[PDB]
Amino acid sequence: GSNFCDSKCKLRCSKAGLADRCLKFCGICCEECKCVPSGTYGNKHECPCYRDKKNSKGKSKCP
Repeated sequence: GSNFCDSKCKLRCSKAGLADRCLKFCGICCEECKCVPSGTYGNKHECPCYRDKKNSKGKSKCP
Protein backbone atom coordinates (compact mmCIF):
# COMPACT_ATOMS: atom_id res chain seq x y z
CA GLY A 1 0.00 0.00 0.00
CA SER A 2 0.99 3.64 0.12
CA ASN A 3 -1.27 5.39 2.62
CA PHE A 4 -0.81 4.90 6.35
CA CYS A 5 -4.27 6.25 7.16
CA ASP A 6 -5.92 3.62 4.96
CA SER A 7 -3.67 0.87 6.30
CA LYS A 8 -3.79 1.80 9.98
CA CYS A 9 -7.55 2.39 9.89
CA LYS A 10 -8.18 -1.03 8.34
CA LEU A 11 -6.40 -2.51 11.37
CA ARG A 12 -8.09 -0.19 13.87
CA CYS A 13 -11.53 -1.10 12.50
CA SER A 14 -10.97 -4.83 11.88
CA LYS A 15 -13.19 -5.84 14.81
CA ALA A 16 -15.77 -3.05 14.65
CA GLY A 17 -19.49 -3.71 14.78
CA LEU A 18 -20.04 -0.84 12.32
CA ALA A 19 -16.99 -1.33 10.11
CA ASP A 20 -17.82 1.25 7.44
CA ARG A 21 -18.59 3.94 10.02
CA CYS A 22 -15.37 3.11 11.86
CA LEU A 23 -13.35 3.30 8.65
CA LYS A 24 -14.92 6.66 7.78
CA PHE A 25 -14.27 8.30 11.13
CA CYS A 26 -10.84 6.74 11.61
CA GLY A 27 -10.05 8.09 8.14
CA ILE A 28 -11.25 11.60 9.00
CA CYS A 29 -9.33 11.61 12.27
CA CYS A 30 -6.16 10.32 10.63
CA GLU A 31 -6.46 13.00 7.92
CA GLU A 32 -6.63 15.58 10.73
CA CYS A 33 -4.20 14.02 13.23
CA LYS A 34 -1.79 11.90 11.13
CA CYS A 35 -1.89 9.19 13.82
CA VAL A 36 -4.01 6.12 14.57
CA PRO A 37 -3.87 4.22 17.89
CA SER A 38 -2.77 0.59 17.80
CA GLY A 39 -5.14 -2.27 18.52
CA THR A 40 -8.87 -2.23 17.85
CA TYR A 41 -9.91 -0.17 20.89
CA GLY A 42 -8.24 1.94 23.53
CA ASN A 43 -4.57 2.95 23.37
CA LYS A 44 -5.61 6.51 22.51
CA HIS A 45 -2.76 7.97 24.57
CA GLU A 46 -0.57 7.05 21.58
CA CYS A 47 -2.32 9.80 19.56
CA PRO A 48 -3.38 12.80 21.66
CA CYS A 49 -4.97 14.56 18.66
CA TYR A 50 -6.98 11.45 17.76
CA ARG A 51 -7.86 10.89 21.44
CA ASP A 52 -9.19 14.42 22.01
CA LYS A 53 -11.06 15.13 18.75
CA LYS A 54 -14.74 15.94 19.40
CA ASN A 55 -17.82 16.29 17.22
CA SER A 56 -20.19 19.27 17.45
CA LYS A 57 -22.01 17.91 20.53
CA GLY A 58 -18.75 17.52 22.43
CA LYS A 59 -18.59 13.74 21.96
CA SER A 60 -15.45 11.77 21.12
CA LYS A 61 -15.26 11.45 17.33
CA CYS A 62 -12.45 8.96 16.66
CA PRO A 63 -12.89 5.18 17.14
